[PDB]
Amino acid sequence: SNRLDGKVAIITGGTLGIGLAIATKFVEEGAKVMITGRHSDVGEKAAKSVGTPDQIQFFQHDSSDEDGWTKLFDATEKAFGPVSTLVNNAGIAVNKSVEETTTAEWRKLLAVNLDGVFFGTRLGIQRMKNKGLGASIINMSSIRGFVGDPSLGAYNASKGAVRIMSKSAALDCALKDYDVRVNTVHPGYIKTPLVDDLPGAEEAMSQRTKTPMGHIGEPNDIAYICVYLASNESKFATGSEFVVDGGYTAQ
Amino acid sequence: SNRLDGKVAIITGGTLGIGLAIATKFVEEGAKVMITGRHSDVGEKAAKSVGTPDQIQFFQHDSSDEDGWTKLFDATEKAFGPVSTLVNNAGIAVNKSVEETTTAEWRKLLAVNLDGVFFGTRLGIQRMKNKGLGASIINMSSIRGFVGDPSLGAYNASKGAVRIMSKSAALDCALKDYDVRVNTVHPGYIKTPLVDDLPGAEEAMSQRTKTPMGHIGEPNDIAYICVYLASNESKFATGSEFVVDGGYTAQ
Amino acid sequence: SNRLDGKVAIITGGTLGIGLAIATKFVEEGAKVMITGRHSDVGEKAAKSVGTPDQIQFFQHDSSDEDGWTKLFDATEKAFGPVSTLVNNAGIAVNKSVEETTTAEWRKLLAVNLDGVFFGTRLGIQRMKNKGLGASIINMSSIRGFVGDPSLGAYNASKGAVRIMSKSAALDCALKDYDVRVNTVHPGYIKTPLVDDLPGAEEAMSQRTKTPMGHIGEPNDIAYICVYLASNESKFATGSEFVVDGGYTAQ
Amino acid sequence: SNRLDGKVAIITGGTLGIGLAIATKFVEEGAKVMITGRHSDVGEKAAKSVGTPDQIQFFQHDSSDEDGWTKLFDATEKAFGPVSTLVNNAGIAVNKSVEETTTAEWRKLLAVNLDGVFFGTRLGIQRMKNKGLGASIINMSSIRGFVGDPSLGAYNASKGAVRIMSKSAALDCALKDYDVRVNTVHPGYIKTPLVDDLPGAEEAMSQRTKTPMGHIGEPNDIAYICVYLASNESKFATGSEFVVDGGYTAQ
Ligand SMILES: NC(=O)c1ccc[n+]([C@@H]2O[C@H](COP(=O)([O-])OP(=O)(O)OC[C@H]3O[C@@H](n4cnc5c(N)ncnc54)[C@H](OP(=O)(O)O)[C@@H]3O)[C@@H](O)[C@H]2O)c1
Ligand SMILES: NC(=O)c1ccc[n+]([C@@H]2O[C@H](COP(=O)([O-])OP(=O)(O)OC[C@H]3O[C@@H](n4cnc5c(N)ncnc54)[C@H](OP(=O)(O)O)[C@@H]3O)[C@@H](O)[C@H]2O)c1
Ligand SMILES: NC(=O)c1ccc[n+]([C@@H]2O[C@H](COP(=O)([O-])OP(=O)(O)OC[C@H]3O[C@@H](n4cnc5c(N)ncnc54)[C@H](OP(=O)(O)O)[C@@H]3O)[C@@H](O)[C@H]2O)c1
Ligand SMILES: NC(=O)c1ccc[n+]([C@@H]2O[C@H](COP(=O)([O-])OP(=O)(O)OC[C@H]3O[C@@H](n4cnc5c(N)ncnc54)[C@H](OP(=O)(O)O)[C@@H]3O)[C@@H](O)[C@H]2O)c1
Ligand SMILES: [Mg+2]
Ligand SMILES: [Mg+2]
Ligand SMILES: [Mg+2]
Ligand SMILES: [Mg+2]
Ligand SMILES: [Mg+2]
Ligand SMILES: [Mg+2]
Repeated sequence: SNRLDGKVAIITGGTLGIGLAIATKFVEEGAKVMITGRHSDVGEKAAKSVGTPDQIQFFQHDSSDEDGWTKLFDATEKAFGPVSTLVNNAGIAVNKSVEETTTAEWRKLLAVNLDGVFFGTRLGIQRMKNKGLGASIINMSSIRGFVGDPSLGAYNASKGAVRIMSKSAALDCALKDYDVRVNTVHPGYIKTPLVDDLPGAEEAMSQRTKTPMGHIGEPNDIAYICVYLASNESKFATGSEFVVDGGYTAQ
Repeated sequence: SNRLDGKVAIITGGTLGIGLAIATKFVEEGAKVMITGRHSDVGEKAAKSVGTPDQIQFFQHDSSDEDGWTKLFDATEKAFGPVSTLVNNAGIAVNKSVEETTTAEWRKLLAVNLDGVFFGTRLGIQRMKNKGLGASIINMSSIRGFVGDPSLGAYNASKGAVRIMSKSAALDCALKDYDVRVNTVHPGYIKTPLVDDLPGAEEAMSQRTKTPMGHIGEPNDIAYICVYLASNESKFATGSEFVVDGGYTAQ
Repeated sequence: SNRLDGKVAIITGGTLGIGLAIATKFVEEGAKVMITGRHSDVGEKAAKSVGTPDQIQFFQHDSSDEDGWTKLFDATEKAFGPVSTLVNNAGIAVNKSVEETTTAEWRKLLAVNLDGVFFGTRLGIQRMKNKGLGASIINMSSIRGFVGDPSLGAYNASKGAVRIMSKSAALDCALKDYDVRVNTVHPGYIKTPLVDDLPGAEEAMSQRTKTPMGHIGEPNDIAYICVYLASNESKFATGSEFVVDGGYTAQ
Repeated sequence: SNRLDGKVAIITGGTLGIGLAIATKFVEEGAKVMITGRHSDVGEKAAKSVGTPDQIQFFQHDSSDEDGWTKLFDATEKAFGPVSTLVNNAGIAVNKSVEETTTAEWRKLLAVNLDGVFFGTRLGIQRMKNKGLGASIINMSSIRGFVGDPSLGAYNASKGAVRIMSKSAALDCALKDYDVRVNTVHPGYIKTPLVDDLPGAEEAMSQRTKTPMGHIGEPNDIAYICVYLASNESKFATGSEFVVDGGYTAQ
């Protein structure tokens, strides 16, 4: 009930769905949280639904916006003190095969899913290192960082990139004794607001040829592995992939 | 502080080192625990050091002993009620290359590390399935289930076997709606009693070409990932590998 | 057309199906070959169908028979000179889940698929090392060395074991400059005699949720990757997995 | 000696080192080849060193140049007929950690290593599909598509991206019966011109803690696996990773 005592976390894309569940459990475990999203209506409502401004605040930011990343860390420091924990969770999908992906679609997806995670990881190392915070960078990296989907070409590229870039950062932080860990989390199919707006999506995802458990997960499934990775319980885990997917990748 | 409320766990090789830390944290999170080991002096002392017989007991058992597995589950049921959780942690190593492994060494190691995990996993599914327990089988499966060591030939064989056999069991339990999950845990180098009896072992393991963090882990590092996997927090995780290795396999 | 010039190969389970195709292409690329199998009627016919006794011979041997392995290498040396190449291809399956596998089934499958590959790999290193042969041990290791099948529990165990044991042997041979490489080959579904005797098997295997190419492979698909790995073309490849599966593991 | 009979191949970065060896072996196996590079002095010399214009030509092209990709395929078609084979081999490295990578460095590396491979793969599918060519796209994807290097942050990102994007493309081509395969090749350390210009690089790469064989590979090591993947010998291989690394990733 205080597994994140003293932690100060930034969670990108934290105003709905998976990111909001992470933020909710982080606050319940004692962390101070800054959540981001592009829309202030959603974000301010989300923060107030979780706790007081002494526990959680919202910062408007598109994770592809490099300059905004500096302002986000500045604001979080001023509200809560030194940032210890970063969850790079914001991401988008293009439902196109590699063959049918336009270059504009390619660049837009990579700006959020890859450039954004790079900007956050790079800045996080610079701001977290050598502060004795037990710092942890958690990069959201999908079953699509492991297995292809014929209709998710650019998404697959971005998730494979985050999977292995995170190992580079993990190693550099470990070898330099920075007291920063970097790991990736790989959700299978999760019942999100988006999933609920796509007719038939959940049923298709629950077929046993896709998810062997025969149903999809919920946002708290991803929140709990993120609590583990943000806490000092996982102080020896770095450079590794944590898969929570109902068996999807085991077959 | 009650993340394992109501759980009933068997932990093989639970009387020292990693297994004892798992048992200790399991009891602290509300589980009832039966620990095993071959030696009753060690085992009875270990159980009493953790809690009362209402919380934790010892059962003398070599995990290669197929008939003893039945007696172990029987005893645990009689002490604590239906078993929900099994940690197959007992294991041995032969420090021989494949080239230099005698067949007697091969069969002895496989009897503990592979037959034993098979016996426990098979029996666990039979006894746990369809009871609404949120059941979880946690198979200890090493960095040596991922990367070879020239001087651990039979050990590598056994850990690779446990890694993939566990996925078969995970899938069968998921597809049949048994309410049993099966996952593997892959420690890097951990400061155990054995490590402390080998002069120079810890220093060699801490070299950056081996463990990038520059130091080895502690038994509680493995206990905490086991708490996560035994708890209902991980109810969507099955068929997956959880690596806690200080960066060993990331490079 | 002489990619295996001067090589001397043992291929276990070489009298039908995949093993026979490997032997056929090996002979066509200039290797001398000893094929094994349990039945002399099949084996003598198979050898004569491929070439003369100066090119290929049959040796009756169950790969679980440890003492027979010595006799097999002796016979191959006497026929053809020093063995350079070993393909551990003999294997069996039990169509049982982990839950439903009897211990007799478990031990029988491991005797062929795991003990047998260990016996051949161990002996191969001892006999091949330090002879300047460009020696290569090719261990047949399945898509089931990567992904679980709920009805192939013991098979999954054996293939995971061969996958990682082979890396141990690869590393030891490389670090000791033995001039022996060890790699694994991982077929997807292949149209074998066995497949043709199971009604409906090929159609089930060709479903896109199983093999994305929509059809299964043929024995020559596995023969060609084995030629590459046995030849000096692959002199820098060791400790690695070579997957030929129509896309099975990519999704 | 005619394993690529009738094939028409584009090899990016084909004027030196690994790419030139691929082109050389491709021509020796009967393929017609268009090699690319940025510098015409190098490229025209390279082509003429391998064969006549009826066998091999050079096309000046930076693989980050999207519009040039169309012109490259057009020119290759006019010289040799329909393209069957694409090797995306051009790539660059920044020797910076994630922490120390400037955004300009990030974008420059991704433009070549990731955008370029995407442009070539996308165009290759569009131009190769449904032509009965036995088409094959071979994406060069490094040991750094598997394991991190603390000083290769952007490179790791790009190689992880190519690793998994290639599986998406493989699956789409297989499920749509396009007669196009897509696979990745993962060299370890190879003695290239670049390696020879870095004092001490080869010795560092040959340390057993890096390459267990105790020496690095040569360009023909990568050419031979590319011949296999471009030939119809590998007609059942798609969506998979082919590692040729002297044991680097096995430990
Ligand atoms: N027509 C179709 O076929 C189709 C298919 C799929 C989806 N959709 C549309 O997609 C909508 C949802 O898309 P969404 O991306 O907004 O999903 P979302 O579920 O809102 O995204 C999850 C979280 O990430 C945040 N986020 C998204 N992009 C971000 C960025 N660049 N930087 C930082 N945080 C970011 C979101 O807040 P913010 O959104 O406030 O930034 C939210 O907090 C649906 O409501 C629907 O209209 C349409
Ligand atoms: N001379 C050398 O070079 C060398 C090198 C390494 C180790 N050693 C010896 O190895 C000893 C430790 O070996 P160990 O295997 O007993 O280690 P351990 O550290 O005692 O094993 C960890 C846990 O597993 C249990 N366990 C071990 N084998 C088991 C089995 N078959 N079934 C169930 N539980 C099992 C152990 O209890 P139980 O042990 O009570 O069963 C303990 O609870 C050292 O004290 C030392 O004497 C010698
Ligand atoms: N009733 C059913 O539901 C069912 C289902 C599946 C299969 N089956 C039966 O299985 C038969 C085929 O089984 P099989 O294992 O003989 O397949 P196989 O296709 O003959 O095996 C492939 C190759 O491996 C060899 N081999 C097999 N076991 C070996 C061992 N222990 N050591 C060395 N080489 C070995 C085989 O020769 P040798 O066989 O001569 O040793 C052959 O050269 C079918 O003909 C059918 O009767 C029945
Ligand atoms: N000072 C230092 O510390 C340091 C360190 C490392 C390297 N270097 C410099 O790096 C030079 C080599 O770099 P390099 O990238 O030219 O290596 P390279 O060895 O020439 O590259 C391999 C192949 O890829 C081609 N290629 C490179 N970039 C390409 C692109 N964007 N599109 C298509 N093909 C491409 C190359 O031809 P083209 O090059 O003709 O395009 C060649 O065919 C050295 O000669 C040295 O001057 C300096
Ligand atoms: Mg939104
Ligand atoms: Mg799969
Ligand atoms: Mg002991
Ligand atoms: Mg037979
Ligand atoms: Mg150059
Ligand atoms: Mg490694």
